This record gives sequence, C-alpha cells and structure tokens, in this order.
Amino acid sequence: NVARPNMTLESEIANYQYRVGPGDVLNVTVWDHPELTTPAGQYRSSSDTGNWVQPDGTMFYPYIGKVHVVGKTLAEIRSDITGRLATYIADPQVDVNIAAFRSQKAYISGQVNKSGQQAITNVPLTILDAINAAGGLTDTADWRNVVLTHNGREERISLQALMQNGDLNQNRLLYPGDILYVPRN
Amino acid sequence: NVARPNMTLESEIANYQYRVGPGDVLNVTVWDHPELTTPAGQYRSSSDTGNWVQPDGTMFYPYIGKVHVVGKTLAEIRSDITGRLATYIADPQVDVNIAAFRSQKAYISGQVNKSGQQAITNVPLTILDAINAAGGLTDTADWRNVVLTHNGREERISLQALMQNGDLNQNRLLYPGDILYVPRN
Amino acid sequence: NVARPNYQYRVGPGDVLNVTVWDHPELTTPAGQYRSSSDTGNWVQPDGTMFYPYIGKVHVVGKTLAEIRSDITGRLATYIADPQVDVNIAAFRSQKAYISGQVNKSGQQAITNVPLTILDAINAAGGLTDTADWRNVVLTHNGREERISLQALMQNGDLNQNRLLYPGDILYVPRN
Amino acid sequence: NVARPNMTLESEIANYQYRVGPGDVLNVTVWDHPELTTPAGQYRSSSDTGNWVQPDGTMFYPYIGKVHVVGKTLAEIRSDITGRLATYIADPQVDVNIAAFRSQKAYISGQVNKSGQQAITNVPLTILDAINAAGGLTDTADWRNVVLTHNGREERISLQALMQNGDLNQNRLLYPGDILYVPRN
Amino acid sequence: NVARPNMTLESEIANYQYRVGPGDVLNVTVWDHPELTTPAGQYRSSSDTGNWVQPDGTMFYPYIGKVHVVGKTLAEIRSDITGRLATYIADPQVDVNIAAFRSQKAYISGQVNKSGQQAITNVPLTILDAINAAGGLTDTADWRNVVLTHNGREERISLQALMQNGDLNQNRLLYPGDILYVPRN
Amino acid sequence: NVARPNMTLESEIANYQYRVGPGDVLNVTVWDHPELTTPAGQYRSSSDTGNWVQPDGTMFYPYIGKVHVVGKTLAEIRSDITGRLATYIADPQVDVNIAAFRSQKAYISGQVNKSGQQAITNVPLTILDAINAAGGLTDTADWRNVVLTHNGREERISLQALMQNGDLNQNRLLYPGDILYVPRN
Amino acid sequence: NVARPNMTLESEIANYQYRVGPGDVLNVTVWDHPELTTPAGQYRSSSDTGNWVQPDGTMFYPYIGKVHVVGKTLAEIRSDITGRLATYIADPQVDVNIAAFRSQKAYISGQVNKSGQQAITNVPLTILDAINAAGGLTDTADWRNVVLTHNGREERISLQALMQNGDLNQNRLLYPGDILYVPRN
Amino acid sequence: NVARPNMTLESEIANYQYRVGPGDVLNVTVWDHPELTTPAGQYRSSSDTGNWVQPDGTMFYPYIGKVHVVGKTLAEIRSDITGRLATYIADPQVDVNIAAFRSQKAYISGQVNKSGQQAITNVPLTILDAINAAGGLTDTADWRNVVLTHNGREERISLQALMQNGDLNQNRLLYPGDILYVPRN
Repeated sequence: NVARPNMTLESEIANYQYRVGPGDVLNVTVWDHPELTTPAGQYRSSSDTGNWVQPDGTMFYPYIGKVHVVGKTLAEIRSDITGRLATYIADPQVDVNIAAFRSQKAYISGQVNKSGQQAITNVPLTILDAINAAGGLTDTADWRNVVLTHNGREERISLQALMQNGDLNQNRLLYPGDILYVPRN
Repeated sequence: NVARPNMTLESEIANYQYRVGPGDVLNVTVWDHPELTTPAGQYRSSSDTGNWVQPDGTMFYPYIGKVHVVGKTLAEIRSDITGRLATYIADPQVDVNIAAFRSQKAYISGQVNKSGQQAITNVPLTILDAINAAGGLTDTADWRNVVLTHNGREERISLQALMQNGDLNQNRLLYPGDILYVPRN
Repeated sequence: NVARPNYQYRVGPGDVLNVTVWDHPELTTPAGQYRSSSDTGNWVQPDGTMFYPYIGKVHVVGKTLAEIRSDITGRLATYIADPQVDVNIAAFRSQKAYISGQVNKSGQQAITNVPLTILDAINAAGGLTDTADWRNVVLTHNGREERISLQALMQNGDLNQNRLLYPGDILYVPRN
Repeated sequence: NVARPNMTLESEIANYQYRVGPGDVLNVTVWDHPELTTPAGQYRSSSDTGNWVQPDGTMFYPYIGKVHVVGKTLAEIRSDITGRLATYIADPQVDVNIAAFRSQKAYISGQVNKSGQQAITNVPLTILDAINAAGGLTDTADWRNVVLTHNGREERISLQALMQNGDLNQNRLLYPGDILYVPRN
Repeated sequence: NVARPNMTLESEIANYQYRVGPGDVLNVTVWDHPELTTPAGQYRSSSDTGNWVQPDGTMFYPYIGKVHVVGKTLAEIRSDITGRLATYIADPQVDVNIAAFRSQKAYISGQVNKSGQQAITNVPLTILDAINAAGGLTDTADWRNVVLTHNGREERISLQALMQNGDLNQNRLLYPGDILYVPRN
Repeated sequence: NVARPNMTLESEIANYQYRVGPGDVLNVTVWDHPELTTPAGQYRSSSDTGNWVQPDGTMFYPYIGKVHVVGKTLAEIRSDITGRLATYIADPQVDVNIAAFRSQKAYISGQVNKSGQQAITNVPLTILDAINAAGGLTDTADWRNVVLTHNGREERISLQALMQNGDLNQNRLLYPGDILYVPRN
Repeated sequence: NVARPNMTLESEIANYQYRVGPGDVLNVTVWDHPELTTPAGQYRSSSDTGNWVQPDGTMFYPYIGKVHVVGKTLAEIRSDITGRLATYIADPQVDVNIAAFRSQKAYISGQVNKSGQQAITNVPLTILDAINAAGGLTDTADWRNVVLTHNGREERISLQALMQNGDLNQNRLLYPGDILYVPRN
Repeated sequence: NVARPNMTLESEIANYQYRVGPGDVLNVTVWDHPELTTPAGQYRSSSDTGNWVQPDGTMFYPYIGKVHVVGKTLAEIRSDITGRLATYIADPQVDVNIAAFRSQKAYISGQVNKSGQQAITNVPLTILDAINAAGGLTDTADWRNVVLTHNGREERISLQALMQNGDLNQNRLLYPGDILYVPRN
C-alpha cells in the first residue's frame, strides 16, 4: 500500500469557523481606553481578567450591558460590541478574541501518551492534530482500529494507514463532544 | 454498539448553571473604579485578592456591606451588587466571576492516572470530563464496572462502553459530593 | 454498606492574616503590591493577638474572620471615617491534620475555612497505594481511636465512613 | 557514502518565504505610539495581546479597520498597515511580526524522541531540522525507510544517509500539512 | 488501644514561644513609611531585603542604630523598635516578623522519605510534624524505635504507637539542635 | 596519539566572526530613547520585541526604514544604523546585538545524550563545545569514529584522542549547516 | 554512646563570624537613597546588582571610592562605609550583607545523597548541617568512618554515633577548604 | 607517608585574576544615571541587556565609543571607562562586572555525573571545584588516573587521594581550554 489522500477534508477546514459557547472567557480590546481594556490593570493574564460567557449565552460588557455572544463568530461579536459602544464612546476601535476556550472540547483517550480533553478553538483540530497533540501513540496501540464517536456514530480510523501510508481519508475534523479512543492492542 | 441518545444528559448541560457556595473566592470588577476592583494592586492574582464567601453565605463588599451570594448564579450576584452599589456610585458598571471554586467538588479516584478532587464549576463536569481530567485509566482499571456514588445511590458505569462503543448513556453529569470510583479488576 | 445524602474556622497562633481597607493602600499594601499576602500579612502571636496599625493589638485567636472584621472595623473608625474592611487568611499555619501511611502523598494537611473530611484528605493525598489496608484505616481524634473503611466509602458509597477532620487528628492508612 | 546536494532542497530555501495563515497571531509595533503597540499594557506576552487572523483572512487593526493579511508576507503586511495608518497618524513607523504561528504545521511522529506537531514558520523546516527538533531517533527507528507524506503521495527517505553521511538528497523542505513518519523496525 | 494524652506536650505547645537567633532575617513594617519598609523597592522578597541578625545578637535599623534582638520574641522586638523610632517619627506604627528562620533547626534523618534540616519557627515543630513534613517513613523504617537526641539525652520513640494507636505520649516537641533519627529495620 | 599546540586553527578562532542571517532577531539599544529601545515596554524580553531579519536580508527600523544586515557583522550594523539615525536623533548612541540566533545552525545526533540543533552564534562552537552542549556521549558511542559532514566532505573524528590523550588536533570548528553524527559503538 | 557534648564546639559557634572573601557579592542598603540602594532598579535580585569583591580584597562603592572588605566582618564593613558616606550624604543610614557567598566553601563528596560544595556563610555549617543539607547518606555509606580533611590533617567521624547514639563529639565545624568524604562501605 | 599541602595551589589562587574575552557580556553601573545603567528598563536580566565584547576585543559604550576590554581585569576596565565618561559626566561613579562568562571554559568529561563545559570566571575553578561542580564521580570511575590536559601536556591526577586522604597536590587550578577526563573503571 501507499497513499489514499482526502481533499474532501479540505472542505470542513475551508469554512472552519469557531463559535462562542458558554464558559468561554472573552478578551475585549478598546484602543485608547485602558480603563476598559484592563480594568484590573496590566499584569494579570487576559484569562484572569476577561469576560465570562454566561449559560444564557450573554456576557456583560460595561455601559452596553448584556451582549448575546453564543453561536456568534468573533467578528460578529466585535461588530456588535463596537456598534453599541458608539453610544458611549465616539468611534470606538474594538477587537475581541478568546482568552480561554472552555465551552467546547474533544476527548482523546486510550493508548496515547497523554490522554485528556483538547479544546475546540479557532484553529481546526483534526484527528492528526489531536494525536500529535496527545504526543503520539504508545507502543501497544491498536492504531489500525481507532474509534471515533461523532454525532451518534462510531467510525473506525486507521492511524497506521494515515501515517505509514498517507491515507488522508483516515483524517477527520473533530467536533465538540467527539470521542477519539485508541484501544489497546 | 453505536452511540445511543440521552434525553437527560444534554438537557442537564444546556441548562447547566453554577451556584456559589461557601468558601468560593469571588472576583468583582467595577469599571472606572480601580480602587474597588484592585484594592491591593494589580499584581496579585484574583484569588489572592478576591472576596471570600463566608460560612453564613455572605461576602463583604465595600460600602454595601454584607452580600448574600450562596445559592445564586454569577448573574444574580452581579445584579444584586450593581443595584446596591448605585447608592454610592452613579450608574456602576459591574461584573462578577469566580477566582477560586473551593465550595463544591467531585471525588475521582481508584484506577485513574491522576486521583483526587475535581472542582464543580461553571463548566459541566461529566464522567467523561472527569476521567479525561484524571489522565485516563490505568491498565488495571475494572473499567466496565465503575461505581458512581450520587445522592445516596450507587450506579454502575461502563467506561468501556462509553469510549470504545460510544455509549453516551454511560455518561453522567457529576454533582458536588459525588464519588466516581474506578476499581482494579 | 448504605448510601446517604446530606463549619466555622477559628483563627489560631501562627496564622497570617490579610486585611483589606478599601481606599487605603497605605494600610492594605504597606510593603507594595508585588509580594504575596502571606509574605506581607499580619502574624498571629502566641498570646493570640496581632498588631494592626493605629489600633494596636487585636485579639483574634478563637474568633471567626467575620468577628475579626467587625472588631477591626469598629476600632479603625477612630482613625478613619467609615472604614471599609475585610479580613481573610493568607497562610493557614496554626491547625492541621496528619494524613500518613499508604496514601500516595502523605503529610500535614491544613485545617482551613473549608471543611476537610477524610474523603477530602485522601483525595488531597492523591489516593491510596495498592498495599493499603483500606478496610481498616485508623483515625485518631480527641484521644480516641476509630476504625474507618474507605473500601465501603468508595466501593459502596457508605458516607457513614466519612468524618470531618479536626486540628490534631491523625488519619493513618496501614499496610495490610 | 559521498555527500551530494539536492534539486528540491536548496532552490527553495534561498527563496523561503512564510505567508500568514488563518489563526496566526500578529504583533504590530508602532514606534512612538504605545497606545497602539500595547493597548493591554506592557506585561502580557505578544501572543496574549496580538492580533488574531480571522477565517476570512483578515485582521482588525484600530482606525484602519479590517486588513487582509492571509497569503501575504510580513513585509507586505507592514506596508499595507503603514499606508493605511498614515491617514490617521503622521508618518507612522510600523513593524509586523508573528507572535504565534498557528495556521501551518508539519507532523513528525513515529520513532522520534519527541513526537508532535512542528510549526511552519519564517525559518525553513527541513526534514533534517524536524528530526533534530524532535530530539533524534529512538534506538529502534527504521531510519532507512522514513515515510514522507506530501501533497498526497508517499516518499521513502533515508535518514541514515542524511544524518550519518550528510547526504542532502535525502533532506526535503517540509510544507504545511506534511506527515513525516519514522516507522519502527 | 485508646489514645493516650501527652502529659506536658500541649502545656508546652500553648506556651510555645520562638526567640530570635543569629542569622535570622527579620522583616520590619513601618506603616506610612515605605522608605523604611521597602528600601530596596517592593519587588524583591522580604528575605532578600530583610535585616540580618549579627552574631553579637544585634541587628541594624535605620536611625535607631543597632538593636539587641537575640533571645527576644517578635512582640518584644516590635515594642523595642517602636519606642526607639518614636524619637524620629511621630507615633510610629511598627510590626516585625521573620523573613528567614536561619538560626535554629532540628535534624530529621534516617528512614524517612525526605531527610534534612527542618527549621525551628514561630510554629511548634513536633515529631509528628517533622516526620509528616519529611514525607513519612520508608517501608524499611524501624519505626517502633526512633531515636530522639535532645539536650544530651537519648529517648526512644514509637511512631508505630503514635500513628496506628494514637499514643500521643510518643509525640514530642522538637527544639534547636535536636536529632531525630529513624533507623533501619 | 600526541597532544600538540596549534597553528592556523588559532586564527580561525581568533578571527571568529558571526554574520547575520535571515530570521535572526536583532536587539537595538538607543541610549536616552526608551521609546525606540523598548517600544513595547520593559517587561517583554528582547527576542519577543526585537527586529526580525526578513528573507530578503533586511530589517525595518523606525524613521530610517529598511536596513541591510544579512552578511554583516554586528559592529557594521551598529555603524550603519547610527549614521542613519543621526538624521532623526543625533549624537545618537546605539548598540546592536542578537536576541535570537535563528538563521544558522549545526546538527548533532547519534550517541549523545541530547540530539538536536545547536545554534551558530557569536561565540565559536567547536565539536567539543557541541558534544558537551549535547550532554556528553552515551556509554555506547563509537567515539573513535564520529562523523563530521562539512561542505559535503565527510571526516573521521576521534573524540577519543581529544580527551583520553588531549589531542586538540581532532577538534574542529562547527559551521552553519554542518552535521555531526556520533555512531553507535 | 550517649549524647556526650562537644564543649569547644559549643562555644566555637559563639564566636562564629563570617569574613568576606574575594568574589563575594555584597548588598548595601542606604535608607532614603534608592539611587544608591537600587541603581539598576528594584526588579533584579541583589546578586545580580550587588558589589563584587575584587581579587585584591576591595570593592568599588559610589562617591567614597574603593573599599577594603576582605577579612572584615559585615558590621566592620558597614561602619567603614557609613563613615565615608557622611561626606556626601547627611547622617547616612547604612547596612551591608552578602547577596552571594562565592568565596568560601567546603566539599562534601562520597556516599551522600546530594554531593557537591557547600558555601561557608554567616551561619555556621557543621558536619551535621552539611550531611543533612546533603539530604543524608546512601544505604552503602561507611557512615562509621567518614573522613574529614581540615588544614591538612585527617580526622575520622562516626555519623553512626552522631545520629543514632547522639554523640555530639563526632560533630565538627566546617571551615573554608575542608573536605568531608563519606566512603563506600 | 606525610600529608602534604601544595606547591602552587594558593599563589595561583591568591593571585587569581579573570581577564575579559570576546563574547563576554559586561554590566556597567553608573550611579545616578539610570539612563546609562538600564537603557532597556529595569526588568530584563543583566545578561539580556549587557554590553557584548566583540571579537576585535572591544565593546561599545555610549558617548565614549569603542572601549578595548579583552585581556583586561574588571578593575582596569572600570578605570578606563570612568576616565573617558568623565569627559561627559561630572565625576562619574562607575562599576563593571560580568553578566555572562561566555569566552573561557574548561571541559570536564568522563565518569562524572554531569559532563559538559564549565565557565572560567572571576572565582578560581580547581579540579576539586569542577568535580564537585559536576556533583561528583560515578561509582564506576577510574578516580586514581584522571587525566588533565592543560597547555598540551597530559598529567595524571588522583581524586581518590584528594578525598580519602586529603592530598592537596592532586588538586589543580583549571585554565581556559583545559580538558579534564575521568576514565571509566
């Protein structure tokens, strides 16, 4: 055997867009307004000082009040906060990113060297990324019969074919809640 | 098998909300009022400088005095503090989050790679989350007969089914004081 | 074994306290804002007092944080109008329990403002070793020995095996 | 065992040019304008304060708005931003670099001492770089039959020739998405 | 096997009084006088900026000169320094604690998991404290026959009786110069 | 065999001169102008704030614009920059060093305790320096037949004589692109 | 043995007085003169900012010039410096301590757990201190026959008698240059 | 036999004097001139901000330009700098030390626990220092026939004699370039 690529995976990475979910910590920057950008000062990390997304899908932001952010992209949230701050600040220059990815994760467990949660973020997490992020497989992984649970199905995945034969069809884009289990040999 | 739907598990997790308990350390941000936000300076962390929730369920806040927070969400506390601070500050802009989740915890132990307490927080902690946060299982886990102690009942849980067949009915949301024990087989 | 569903710290000598006086950083952070609160906090003396500026010696041992907050506030009112004060503990040094034997991390565990039960302490010690005589754990409390089965606690959910640990308690997990 | 050059390797390294991709974190210096260079102050790292590249290929920048940066080099982005800031700022002195390389990566797994993703950056990553960055091969690497998966086809590489005899014909430039797999014998 | 109360051990611990020795590093706080409290600024640790006790028992303090501190309690040193500073500052508010306990120590050696010096401090150090601070005993510890050397006298101690039978008469307060030796089985 | 003095290998080092390559990060100090030396403040390290050398061999510098630095020594770049800054500041006092050596490197693998890339910097890196920098040989090194690939030609090297006989003849100066392989005994 | 005392050692520690050597780093505090106390600012450690003692036994100090310190005590040095600063500063309040003990050291090698040099400092270092500071002995230490080299003479020490029988006569004060070797059993 | 002192150990050490080499990083303190002492702020380390000695023997210093420092002592460099600064600053108070010893090094390989380079610094580094600086010998070390390569001549050294018997003639002072090899038993 040799290759068996997948430019169909080119697709879910093409339009890949993260959407904010509850428990995320947002970091809002208002240029020329350090009283807004760093209300607790400059030393603490943005995740220790950022805005928490509540379970009802909003975050509080000063002057404008509650802002619905769940299910929106960063650019939409940036656009929505900017337009509402315009009431209180003339021509606000605002950006928004995510200080802590907490709402969405995948579960990479089994015969990997580090098991555990991996966040879904603004960057695509494929099976390839998660296995390499979990630090590769142990010597005793059944790397021909990796189990991916996604939206109610199981799918068998052959990492062996992915890496030793370049069968890119074995790669998948991971979604919130997915389980990637590497059984023991 | 395949992944079987849980009418219970994903309705517990959309409605999922944390309520403050005694011993939590809260963090209160008052925009334009660094003398309230950071009375001890910008450099210490929010848990080293936050407001402790006392056994009686209150925390002290300056000017407004004792604030009853136990049993309330962050949004309910934000509103409570905002309305009371408005006596001393015109139109106060206030948010509240948690610097230290110390009041509520689940106990994850036995044949896990990292035994011990895991805090209950504003992010759901399911069995799947807790096992992954505990580093996964040891090679000698009786992982078909995990014991969940919850509300004075013992439930038996197959992590084998959850991760190798995708059986999401094997998942549970973990609650404060729950015990999740993984025996040796 | 069954399955059931269902605390005030008091300051002692050697505790390091941390007093916040809003709008008075000269009181809150006399040594600056970088050092941790335990490196700048007020030490509780053997006689049960701590020094606080302008008010002098404050008796704190045997009191709750709220009692110390109220005591300090009443007295600072002589020197500062309407003082806004809180007090918490930056180092829990006076009271502890001893968790030893076949646990993965043996040692002292602090008694704090948060209840520390047996269950808390064993998980805090990182669980039992594989050679723990875990059915016959010894708790020493107030001069009297007691038999604790963590087996029944975790294998069967028997919460009657749990106990709130107290200052001075010894929880010893033997080898079988 | 005599060493030789390479078609692929060296025609493409003197030209080597990184191009920004989505998810990268950019760092923009505007001399004499700390309100622009450091809106969140001076303590947090570049990647904690930098500008995120959005999935549509743009980044926001104050006053000049959205800026298309994907596919472009740092020098070009510096010129783009400089030209646009000149509307708002007299003679702006701008530089741009990358605080976090997150869009592009190679996968280096198998019998190397440190498996995992390696970022594609402004410095070339050749096979020789990537193996050394992984701490070399284990004692059990089939180091004459390494599998490079690039553009959907496999190529067998002899690290033994490369790393013991400096045969650069075995060295390749690694590209975003390449899998370099060291099988065990 | 009922637990035995120790005769004069909590009599000894309720009167427990640290007294300063040569080499201790003290920390003096003079409220409203940061020029005195933090002469080297407020970033270095109090032990990096503290006052050293000299062999002759004195420490230097600005304006008041050398102060005799060895043999005294913190509360006594505070009182001595305050009365002296009142010559140079009106109603000085002073506290004193110890940034480094360097003068006095016990030695905990043998079949414990962590051998070494243990500092004598304002907090009573009992055998039970020191053994627990050493991390417990190895499994080869002759733990029925521990040897306490104190003031030129040998004592046999049974940690086995202390920990498995709660015999608190086995516990002892440790003093400067004491040797606690845990032999091999 | 013998342990001789030296000739021409001394000028090779006494004339040793690093020259800047693409991807180096430079650090320019302008005394009395913290707005140029540290445009992003004083806390971030020089390599997080310094000036990247682009592929085309230049770095941008405020007010003087692009500056050719590849191939030049630090002293020459300092001269070049000073003369040009004199147009915007003058009697301008300027120094230049390298915050991150990223462009040039040697590769050290085999039976060393620490395979990997070693940077070529302003301090000469000899084989001995590389081997010691690589943690020392393993117990199973063929330290009589270490292979040095430099500019295509391969060369038997005997670390053995370099240390059990102090034969400085075997040692060599490492150059950018050099490979050094320590074979299994 | 019983814990028979060492009587000269009882009073040898009384006269214990460190004296400054070449290479030591001193830290001079001048209250009300942070330009003298912290000429490099408040952030770097004392040992990064201290005054080096030169090989001639002198150190430079601003305004007063060059100061003989070797062979002298901290309190002697403090008086020397205070008296000469009174020219340039009114009623100077001065203290001196060592930020880095680099000049004097004892060698603790052999069957100790952590072998290496141990600094001679203002705090006495006895054999008892040094071995405990070495975290104790290996299981194969001939702890009955430790060898102490001091001012040329040799001198047999029973750590066995010291620690298990309390024999303080086996303790000794370590001086600069002393070698203490725990033989193989 | 009789226990011997040494015939050169403490005049080579009593006259020991480091001299600056290329690649050293120097640290120049000008009291009352923070703009000269900390041009990059007070937070970065001395070695992150110090003055690099160029291969030609010189370092740049503001106002006075090139300063020849190689082969000079610290005291000499301090005078030279002071004198020329005096042209520009009224009576400058200057000290100089070394933030990074990068020019001169000894190599200690063989049956020591941590091989590698050891810098030559302002404090003497005898064999007795470098071994303990490597913690010490593996217990499989030919510690009777340790080879020291200095200035071309081999020479045999017995570390067993130095420590079992306190023979000081075995200990030697290490010079730049020296190689000290510990053979395996």
